[PDB]
Amino acid sequence: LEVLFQGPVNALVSHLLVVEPEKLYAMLPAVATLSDLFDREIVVTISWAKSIPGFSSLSLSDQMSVLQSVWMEVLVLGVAQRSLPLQDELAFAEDLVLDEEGARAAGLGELGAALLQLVRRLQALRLEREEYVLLKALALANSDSVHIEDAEAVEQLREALHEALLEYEAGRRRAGRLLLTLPLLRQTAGKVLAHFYGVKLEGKVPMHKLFLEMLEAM
Amino acid sequence: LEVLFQGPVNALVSHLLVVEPEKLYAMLPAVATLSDLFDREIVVTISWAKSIPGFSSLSLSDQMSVLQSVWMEVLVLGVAQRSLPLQDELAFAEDLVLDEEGARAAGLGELGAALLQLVRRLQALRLEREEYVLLKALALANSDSVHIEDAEAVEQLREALHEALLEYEAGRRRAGRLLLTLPLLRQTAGKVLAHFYGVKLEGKVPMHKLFLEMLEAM
Amino acid sequence: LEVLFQGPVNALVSHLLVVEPEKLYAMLPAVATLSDLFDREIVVTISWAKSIPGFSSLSLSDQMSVLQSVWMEVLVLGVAQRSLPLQDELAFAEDLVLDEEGARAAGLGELGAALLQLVRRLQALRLEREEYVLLKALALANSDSVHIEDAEAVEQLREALHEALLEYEAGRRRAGRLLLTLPLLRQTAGKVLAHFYGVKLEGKVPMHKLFLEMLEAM
Amino acid sequence: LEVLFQGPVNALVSHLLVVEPEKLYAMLPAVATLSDLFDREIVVTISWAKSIPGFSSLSLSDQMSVLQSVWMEVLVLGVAQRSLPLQDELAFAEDLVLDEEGARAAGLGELGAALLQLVRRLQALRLEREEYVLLKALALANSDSVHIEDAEAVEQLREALHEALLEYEAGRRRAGRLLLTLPLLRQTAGKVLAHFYGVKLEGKVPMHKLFLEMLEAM
Amino acid sequence: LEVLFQGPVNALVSHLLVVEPEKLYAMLPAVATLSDLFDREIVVTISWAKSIPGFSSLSLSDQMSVLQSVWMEVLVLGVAQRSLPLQDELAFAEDLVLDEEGARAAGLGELGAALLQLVRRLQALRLEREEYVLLKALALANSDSVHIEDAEAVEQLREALHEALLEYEAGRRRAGRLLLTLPLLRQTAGKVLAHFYGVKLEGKVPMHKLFLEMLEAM
Amino acid sequence: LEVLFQGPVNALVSHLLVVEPEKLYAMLPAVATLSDLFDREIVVTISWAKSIPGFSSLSLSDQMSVLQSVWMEVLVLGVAQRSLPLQDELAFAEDLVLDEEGARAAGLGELGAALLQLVRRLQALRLEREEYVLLKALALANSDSVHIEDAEAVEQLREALHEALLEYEAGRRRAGRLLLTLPLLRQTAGKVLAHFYGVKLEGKVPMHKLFLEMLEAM
Ligand SMILES: Cc1ccc(-n2cc(CNCC3CCCCC3)c3ccccc32)cc1
Ligand SMILES: Cc1ccc(-n2cc(CNCC3CCCCC3)c3ccccc32)cc1
Ligand SMILES: Cc1ccc(-n2cc(CNCC3CCCCC3)c3ccccc32)cc1
Ligand SMILES: Cc1ccc(-n2cc(CNCC3CCCCC3)c3ccccc32)cc1
Ligand SMILES: Cc1ccc(-n2cc(CNCC3CCCCC3)c3ccccc32)cc1
Ligand SMILES: Cc1ccc(-n2cc(CNCC3CCCCC3)c3ccccc32)cc1
Repeated sequence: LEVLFQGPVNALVSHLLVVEPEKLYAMLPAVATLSDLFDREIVVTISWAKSIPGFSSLSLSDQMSVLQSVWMEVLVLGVAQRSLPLQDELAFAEDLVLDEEGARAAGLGELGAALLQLVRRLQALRLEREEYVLLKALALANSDSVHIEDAEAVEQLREALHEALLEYEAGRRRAGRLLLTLPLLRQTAGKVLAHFYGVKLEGKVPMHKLFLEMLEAM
Repeated sequence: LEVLFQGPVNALVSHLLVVEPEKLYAMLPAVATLSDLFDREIVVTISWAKSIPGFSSLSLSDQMSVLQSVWMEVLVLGVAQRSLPLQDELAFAEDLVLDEEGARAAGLGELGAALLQLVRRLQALRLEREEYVLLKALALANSDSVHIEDAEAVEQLREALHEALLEYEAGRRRAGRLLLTLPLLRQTAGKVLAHFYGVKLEGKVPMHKLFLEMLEAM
Repeated sequence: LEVLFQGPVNALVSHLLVVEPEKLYAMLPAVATLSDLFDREIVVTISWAKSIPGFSSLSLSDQMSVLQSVWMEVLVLGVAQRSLPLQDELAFAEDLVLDEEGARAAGLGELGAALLQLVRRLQALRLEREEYVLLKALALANSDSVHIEDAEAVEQLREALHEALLEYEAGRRRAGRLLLTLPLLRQTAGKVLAHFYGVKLEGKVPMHKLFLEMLEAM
Repeated sequence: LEVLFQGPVNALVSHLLVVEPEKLYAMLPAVATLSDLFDREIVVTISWAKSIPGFSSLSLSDQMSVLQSVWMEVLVLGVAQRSLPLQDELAFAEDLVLDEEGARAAGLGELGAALLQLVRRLQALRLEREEYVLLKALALANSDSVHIEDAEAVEQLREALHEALLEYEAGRRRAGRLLLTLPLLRQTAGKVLAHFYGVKLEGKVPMHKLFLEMLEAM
Repeated sequence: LEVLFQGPVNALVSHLLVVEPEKLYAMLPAVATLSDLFDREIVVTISWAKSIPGFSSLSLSDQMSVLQSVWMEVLVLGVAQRSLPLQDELAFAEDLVLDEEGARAAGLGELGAALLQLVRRLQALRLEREEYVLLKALALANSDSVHIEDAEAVEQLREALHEALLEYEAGRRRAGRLLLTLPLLRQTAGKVLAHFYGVKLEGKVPMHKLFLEMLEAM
Repeated sequence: LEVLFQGPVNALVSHLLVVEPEKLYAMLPAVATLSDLFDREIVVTISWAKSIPGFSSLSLSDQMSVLQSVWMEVLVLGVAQRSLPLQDELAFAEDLVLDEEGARAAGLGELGAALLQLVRRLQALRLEREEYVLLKALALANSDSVHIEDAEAVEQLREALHEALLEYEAGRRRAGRLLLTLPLLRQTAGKVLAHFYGVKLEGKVPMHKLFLEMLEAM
């Protein structure tokens, strides 16, 4: 899929819109149902990552290390986009919209406040559907994992996705305004991750679940 | 000092180079003397922020909230800059250069690894002194404190410093490459901050030390 | 208001009864409503402290340090007094009376047990309205903050409030019986504070909220 | 030994001075030898409590509950007393005097600061050996354990020791000034206790060590 | 009761079935009611332990140390047996059967998953009522407490209970298949114990409650 | 290698003795060099497991899940075996023998106590080299990972290794005495594992290191 880096950006952007995960439903929900949602959020994030141009050109160890470090940034950014046309509320699924009271009552502690701060930041910018999928693929390529063996290759992927974002905005402040929301994206994803490490849902460390599903898809 | 935003970028950049904190010595060093260093690092980070064009024109409450959230990012970025012409070592002071073994022996736990990861990232870019002081003022203005009242006024400061960094690079990928290191900068400063919260050196919470010093300078 | 230290104690005691915070209502309550209550508990504790004779004669840094260390002892003691005419229940607001089951179900963990132990201690003494306001002003002046610069001045304030309590009980075991409940008051307030640090309600460290409101009133 | 409560205070005070634990040496010291010291500190605190007039006349369950809650207050107060004629240093043993740098190097974290704050407080009072041993027996009797069955019987012990301290000072502000240092004593002992719980020296919870030794002496 | 070690195993096994704790009811339940259940689970485990042949032949200090280390393994194994004839559910009391959703909603965090893993292990073996009571008495005698003074005596008790289990299965893989579930039993009991340490129900450390009740029965 | 399960136990035992990891040297040692040792311990534990008859015939996901849960049990048991002919000391490497004081100074906290308790337990049995390698392969097969798909296939491996240990002891209490040390082995390895999770050496979670190395060898 690296031919998409060689061609014009429009076909890359459209590929990214087509590889967007299928909208997920939760079916107030019981924890069993939220656990099922989480499980499918993991599978979906992995199959998506495999369809990012360049990602599969990294070795399996670096593909895993990259995903461990940023898989929750991909999810959080998904939740944040779907929540832009909303006010003080978060779209955790197609049939699950929760304010800060419903977030904490659904068992997410104080993550609502952290996620809404990220939403407001993206809302202050009129984040387009096309930018969102360029920003999301770039957040994945911007991994800073200490476990990465081939750094050059990861750097190359990120430069290409950076270029792609510049080539989109071309045909200069706009590109940077989106990148400047990335520090908060990482910080908010670390908070979500730390929450679910603490919960340890059904006896399972999130890291341990991600590795096994990455192993199935790799 | 906002007359520096309406002029040519050269006068702003040299002003930022002029308001850099005075080089700090530690005088292997005893904790007492490292405590003293930390105490002086706090003081100089505050007087420096006071000299950032725009900052002083926020309300005192927003100035404190901004600094609490990013004061350690400003510190960490200082340390990483002075470490660019080094290999696997960190310049914590003019007379304190420690490798990862020395970092952990001096009582910084595993932060050495976290700080080197950030150093490498800045080294893979040939980061220049002028880019550094613009990135540093932009890190301060990119605060995401939940305690911020006037978000429009913070955004405005952030935009002007973003513009100023764009105007520096003008006279397209360069500015964005520097911005893409900001998420790791936030993450690394959060680790450092959490370290010192847990240490609670001399019975004192770093937050409680910062506020009192901010008080005196405001 | 230090003229109240020079005159007879009766006018000091009546001043303390008049500067007592206005009774607060919660309106089983949603967390948003409990968060609102907490926010107003902070504002109210600050304006009260400013009306304690002597407190404003300390420098702003010592006023803040003193309040950080004891603001929750002031609140806890408020809750405890209002709960003396009750049995195994706590008056958290005018319209919020909770037993140990309602305390834990309102999200206070096991703080109910800690607060009821303090209540029983004060109940075993028939704590008068007048003693309560002398004991409360004395708990504030008895701060042991490591951040206090002018210790002598804090010591002076506490000696005066101690005298005032002795001058009240005069016109010797009675005064000490009240002071001997102070260790448990501090311990119970530390527990409450540690709870709310853990909760980190809406992304906010209690310390960080107190400093900003102290900044508004100072 | 309750015949000492019906007589003149002089016979009680000299009895308290006589039942002081024998001065302890540590023999910079290795952890093994500091572990040995701690082990002996526990033993002597128990035999001392056994010799407090009143204590032995509680049920065994209330004696254990009382000691668990305040055994470290008794220890800490010993250390602070022996440190009164010192400056910025603590007498942990007859042959172990450590400043704050030595305290942290010997593995006590930041407790040195907490203990010095308490020392200063006792030093600002010209605390006398006779006042010290009365305050110490009164700290023990001021327990607030949730596990206490006979609260009336604990209260009675506490009242008698309060009275005895009043009768000592008689033959008005002096007794109250000593009582006002008790909240910091509790707070400091809780910090020390939490330190050693987290260390869990040789696999052993301090609570579990105290109970077994209390068992042997009961 | 060591005559039961000298006679034939059938009388030992029948003694163990007769000293089994009386079935407990909870009466979805309020926490007060679950707290009452817990309190009675402690009393019952202690009186049971005193009726294990050999246990009382250990000194009081070793009886306590042994019980502290394994009392929750005894409870957990009780819960697990009663749950063998169930599917994905746990019998916490006679009138309390909860699945993983009801376990977490009753306030047990993720202990349901840990307890069901232990149940499945015991179910894969058709654990008999007679084996269960031999396995339970052997888990108690298999204590690995660092506080045990007379190790030989504890070792002797465990060897006898091991023999007894071999003499039962005689009149070789069967005995070991049961012993191989013991590592998971300890691990699951440590998890339960750590949960209740964190909860600190009504201000009480489980260890501190067990010691006082052991003191009543000893 | 399952042809070793259908033959006489002698060929299996000598195969287990042959696939023992090559003796490891550390070269008081610097953390860097202890980090290097740990890195090599992980590698050899993986290649060893690959050589356990049965293991390689699980799916890759079950192989990883099994190893994650018991890799540290395998390590710990190695260290305890090499420590049998020592007193109050542990052989962490061929050139690293540390007592409890040295263990804590080398940065292992209080794990020395936990490991010696396990050593004593194995020493009270005259544990032989042949029993050790069978117990070690059986510890691996006794995994209780919640992530295990094919529980029947793990059970089968476990049964065969149990049988093999029974067949070794044949050619009745001996096998069971070795199995009764497994609960302490799990508990001790969990403590060690939790230590290194908290240390997070060089920014790396042990789980994340194991998975990547497992990846390479699979
Ligand atoms: C115990 C417990 C189990 C499951 C969940 N839980 C799990 C999910 C799935 N989504 C995980 C993240 C949520 C934050 C944004 C990035 C993805 C969810 C969604 C909504 C409410 C709850 C909830 C929360 C708590
Ligand atoms: C107990 C203790 C006291 C003091 C310190 N300690 C404190 C400092 C001061 N600088 C703080 C940060 C260091 C990381 C990069 C951003 C600034 C320092 C510098 C070098 C070694 C140690 C050390 C560490 C531990
Ligand atoms: C998540 C969460 C949000 C808010 C609260 N919460 C906050 C308050 C306000 N009072 C704070 C302290 C409570 C203990 C006594 C000293 C003052 C309150 C009052 C009653 C119930 C709950 C509750 C608790 C938990
Ligand atoms: C691992 C470790 C083992 C032992 C100790 N350690 C143990 C003691 C014994 N005294 C305990 C308290 C010390 C604080 C005041 C109340 C009594 C001690 C004394 C001096 C230095 C160290 C140290 C600290 C750390
Ligand atoms: C706050 C809180 C109070 C009380 C309880 N709580 C306490 C018990 C009593 N049993 C304790 C263990 C439970 C796990 C298996 C071994 C025994 C119980 C039983 C069922 C649900 C809850 C619950 C849980 C949480
Ligand atoms: C910071 C730090 C780095 C490395 C180590 N550290 C790491 C190792 C390697 N072995 C890990 C376990 C040790 C306990 C028994 C099972 C294997 C080791 C060996 C001896 C001393 C220290 C030490 C400890 C602490």
